[PDB]
Amino acid sequence: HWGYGKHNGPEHWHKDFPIAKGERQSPVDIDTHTAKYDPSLKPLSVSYDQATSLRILNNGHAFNVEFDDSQDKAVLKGGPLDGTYRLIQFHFHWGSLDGQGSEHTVDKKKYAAELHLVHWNTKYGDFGKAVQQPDGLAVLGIFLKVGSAKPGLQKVVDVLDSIKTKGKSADFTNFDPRGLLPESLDYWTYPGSLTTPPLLECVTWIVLKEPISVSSEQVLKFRKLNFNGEGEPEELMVDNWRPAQPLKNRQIKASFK
Ligand SMILES: O=C(O)Cc1cccc([N+](=O)[O-])c1
Ligand SMILES: [Zn+2]
Repeated sequence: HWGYGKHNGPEHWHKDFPIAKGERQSPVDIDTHTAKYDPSLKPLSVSYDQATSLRILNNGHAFNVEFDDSQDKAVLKGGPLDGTYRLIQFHFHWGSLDGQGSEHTVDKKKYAAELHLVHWNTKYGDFGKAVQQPDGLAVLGIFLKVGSAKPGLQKVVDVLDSIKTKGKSADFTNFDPRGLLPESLDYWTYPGSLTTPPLLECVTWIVLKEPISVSSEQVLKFRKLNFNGEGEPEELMVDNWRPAQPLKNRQIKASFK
């Protein structure tokens, strides 16, 4: 099955998921000089005051911080979006070294990591129905750079020892994702896809301009996770990022001058 190795990594995904070579794949390089300011874009509305995290999961590709999405409790709206999108999970992508890890790039710059907050359009009722629609998901992407620690991330880091290997989960209640957000909500937006199989072309991407800072110690604990299951040969969970894909016939719009 798919992964991030030599034999099963991004460059192979198209064999099982031909949409890998589609017209609206993600991530992309954001060319800041050609992304045009769009005055018609709205401020993004991130309403996470009632978010109810439940659990953290090692799915063998990343770890997912999961939310109760059975009511409108943590929603993303505004920005480029029409309607209301409910938070279901967040996860990250990261590198073996601080010089790579992000999926999106900014003028070809790779950040150490990228956080993806995944939301589904309530007009489709559930996640599985939403991913079948071109406006089904809104993913908020946030770059991580290594410097100062992110206090709000530390709860996540400290639980990772308990989900070292694929298929492990742990209770993870009361975690507030507001602690993961940067000061500014300036963003770029474009139409794209999931960045893992099945690579469905269902996402409005909203990539924040301002990275968060995490410490070397924090990212080092991401890199102690394992792709393998308990008791199998250890292969560190690192470089679980898809590289930039062709922009094709897309425009990247900026919310800011
Ligand atoms: O389980 C999976 O890899 C598919 C999936 C599910 C939810 C979000 C995703 N994304 O690319 O942001 C991908
Ligand atoms: Zn992701």
